[PDB]
Formats: sequence, structure tokens, C-alpha cells
Amino acid sequence: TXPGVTXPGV
DNA sequence: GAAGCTTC
DNA sequence: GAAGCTTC
Repeated sequence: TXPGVTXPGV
């Protein structure tokens, strides 16, 4: 996720 | 190193 | 199935 906690997506 | 997910 | 980057 995020970053942090990529995206989604990318 | 180890956890934090939908979108093509 | 690849398609992704960091907090910690």
C-alpha cells in the first residue's frame, strides 16, 4: 500500500 | 531484511 | 500472471 501501509495500483 | 493492497 | 517501494 501507499507507500506506505504502490497505490494500489502502482 | 520483514509488513501494507487492488488493478489490469 | 506482472506491477508495483516504501516505514520500520
